[PDB]
Amino acid sequence: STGSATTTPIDSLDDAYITPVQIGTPAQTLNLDFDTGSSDLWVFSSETTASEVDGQTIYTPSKSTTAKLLSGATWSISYGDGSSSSGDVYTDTVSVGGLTVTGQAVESAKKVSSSFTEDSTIDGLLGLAFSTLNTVSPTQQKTFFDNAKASLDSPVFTADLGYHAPGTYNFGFIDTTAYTGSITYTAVSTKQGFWEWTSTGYAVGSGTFKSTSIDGIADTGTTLLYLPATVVSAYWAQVSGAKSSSSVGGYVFPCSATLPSFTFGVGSARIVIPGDYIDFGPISTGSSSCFGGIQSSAGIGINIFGDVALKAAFVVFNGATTPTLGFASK
Repeated sequence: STGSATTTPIDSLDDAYITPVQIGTPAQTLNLDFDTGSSDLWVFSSETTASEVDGQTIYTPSKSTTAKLLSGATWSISYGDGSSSSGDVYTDTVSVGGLTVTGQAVESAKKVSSSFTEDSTIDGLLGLAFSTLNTVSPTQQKTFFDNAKASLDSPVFTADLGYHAPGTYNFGFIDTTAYTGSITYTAVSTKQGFWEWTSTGYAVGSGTFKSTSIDGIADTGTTLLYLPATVVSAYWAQVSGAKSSSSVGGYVFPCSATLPSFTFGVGSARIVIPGDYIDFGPISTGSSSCFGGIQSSAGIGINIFGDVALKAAFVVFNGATTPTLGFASK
């Protein structure tokens, strides 16, 4: 089997991407944030504290003839941005782009933190990291991809995120029309539960490539590109007036600037992020200070190849017995 679904930016900055997902019988369609950096499929629901719902579409398990309470199971998750959610668990039928999994754990939120409530466009998350990170207790649950894998024509999914435009998540096949050149595959460590890999270096603008190993994670659920402070300083030094602002929380730059590109290495291959992809707009409405799309990971503990990086590539998440990642230009 295969599946193919369009993913759409939630706003004009590409802060996140939403993909329609059918849950239950009859189908209830929710727009979920596909997140290769976590492993829980959770949704706003009829169980979510009412004051914490503000415009999201909810899953109502009592209206699904295939929903079953997973007795005794609870979940609770905290994300790197400080947001969180928790609740109980149902199993139900879940379909993405024509690919159907029966018995998928659908984690129903009883509580969500303020950032989730405040974002009316995201009805929940669909985790695509390794199932070892799934938070369901006392019986850990499998991701949608893990449950689908055996049925897929090939045990892969691909992320093709757009810049200020829709893109595609495919399951079970590699669309050879969706990228240019060849796909370069690189090794993955699953030891932390992430799609963790090692970039071979970087360049800023038309500058020379610096060969250096950068371990990080391919994370569709993180907006920006978080890299070591040395790399980030070298990038922003090429932008007149750019500075790191403790009060804003990262590098800012004059909105009048034209940003240089940023290149990252995948083996001997190179992925070029155009400068425009690194502009996240005014820090507050009407400001002439703009927020940068490349930020230091120094306070995180891990480097994160988020959407800024991934949207410059066609990315293969290869879930073969030994997982690997593939990157192609597009």
